[PDB]
Amino acid sequence: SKAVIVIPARYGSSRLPGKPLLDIVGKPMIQHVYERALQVAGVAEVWVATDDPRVEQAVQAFGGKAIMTRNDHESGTDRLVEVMHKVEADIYINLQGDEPMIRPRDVETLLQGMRDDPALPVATLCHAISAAEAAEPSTVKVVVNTRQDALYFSRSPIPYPRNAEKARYLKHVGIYAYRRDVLQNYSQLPESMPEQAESLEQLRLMNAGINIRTFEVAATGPGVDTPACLEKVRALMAQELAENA
Amino acid sequence: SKAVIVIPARYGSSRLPGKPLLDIVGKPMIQHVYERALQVAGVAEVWVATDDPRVEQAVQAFGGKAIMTRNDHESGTDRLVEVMHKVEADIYINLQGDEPMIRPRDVETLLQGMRDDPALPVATLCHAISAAEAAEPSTVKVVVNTRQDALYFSRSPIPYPRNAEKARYLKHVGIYAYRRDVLQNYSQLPESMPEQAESLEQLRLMNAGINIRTFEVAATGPGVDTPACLEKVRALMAQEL
Ligand SMILES: Nc1ccn([C@@H]2O[C@H](COP(=O)(O)OP(=O)(O)OP(=O)(O)O)[C@@H](O)[C@H]2O)c(=O)n1
Ligand SMILES: [Mg+2]
Repeated sequence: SKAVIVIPARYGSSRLPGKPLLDIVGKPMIQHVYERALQVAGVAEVWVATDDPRVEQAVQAFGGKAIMTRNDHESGTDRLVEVMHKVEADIYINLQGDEPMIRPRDVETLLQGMRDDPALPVATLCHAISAAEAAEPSTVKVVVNTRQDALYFSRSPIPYPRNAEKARYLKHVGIYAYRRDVLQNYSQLPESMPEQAESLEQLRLMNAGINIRTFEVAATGPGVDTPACLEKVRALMAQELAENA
Repeated sequence: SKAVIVIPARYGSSRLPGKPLLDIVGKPMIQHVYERALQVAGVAEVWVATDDPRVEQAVQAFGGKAIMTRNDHESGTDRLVEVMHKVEADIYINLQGDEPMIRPRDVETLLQGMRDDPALPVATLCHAISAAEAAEPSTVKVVVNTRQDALYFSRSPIPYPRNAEKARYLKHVGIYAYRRDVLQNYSQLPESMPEQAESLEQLRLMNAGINIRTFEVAATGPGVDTPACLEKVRALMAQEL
């Protein structure tokens, strides 16, 4: 059971042009993610999937493996599918190039879940959040059943707070583990109405009846999207370097 | 493949005490529902499950079959579980006693669905509604997949309208078709967090991993909960004559 980690990293960004190359305690953001992916036990290879040569070069500079992909990919899953045809593996894990504070143990939880159930097509992560945070459409909520299988993903607060005291919210952490066969049949999947309405690609899978199991982890670190969150990550990343005893 | 229709009809109601016995164009509400259930092809028996002697007598007065059930049930589903032990069938259909405008063809669509797929445990109905009607917490929304299997039921507008013109909404019509084995294992199912927060009993089923297929029909008539709805249904059923 070979597993590889693919880190999609595209340069072009509106509010942060060249986001993966941003400096954080003296290292390009893309390098922090790569260094952490390497600490995940059970993974044979780690690749960075990009559509820009400036990113491919920055990756080669620190000795990381980069593979150029097409710029016409409408999603990070389409990019993983292209990488899949060239890089062989039974399990592909998709890590976000913009989340430098990822915990290697969290990825291992995901990988172990995939290995403990050969029939599981896709696996993802989630963590508890308060009702106030669930109110934000920018946050993706997930409701699961007893087997921790996702029932639905939405920007609307689910479950609805009819009896508010009983409601417990889960935030979806955008890291996925895909079985090789799911990626082979992916491009043949049609876009669903819920996917297009919510603008959540993972719903394309649910539309086709593909099961997505969601594992719960602790509150993850803040992702880099806005400069206000960047300073916190730089200070949080810095506070982390001088922390041991 | 034997199928029976059970109509849970308790006497009590917070706004309309004695609801099933309320007169509508000359007949108690329960009679309208019973008469329509009899028009559904492929059904072997129609039963009215009640907790009150007054309702039982009224049913027998018009030629209907009635069964006395316990008064300690909090749901019309638990009332159906009690009936399942007394009335043997492969498929049980649960019709609401307060929806006299039910179309017999809509129940046939549901029954046909159960018969076309022996593996299907539960089936229910739905119809399209506007984005406006969907914003209401009192209306239950459902989102389905390609096989029309329900992904989730919520009072929240789902799918969330990020791209408004792409969003299409479905209202859940509260009629169910249950396979016998589902009802036999019902009392063993634990209440779920989503069920308790949303106050939607069908979520107890989804939490257990039981598939619920949703069939789409045309917009349905209103039920009778409040005295305002009762006058509207009376007006409607009158002009339908
Ligand atoms: N404990 C209960 C609750 C409801 N029902 C039945 O379920 C059907 C409609 O559902 P419901 O909306 O729950 O009826 P209500 O009594 O109005 O309950 P609620 O106020 O929660 O809506 C009716 O035929 C009613 O008799 C029942 O048999 N036993
Ligand atoms: Mg009531």
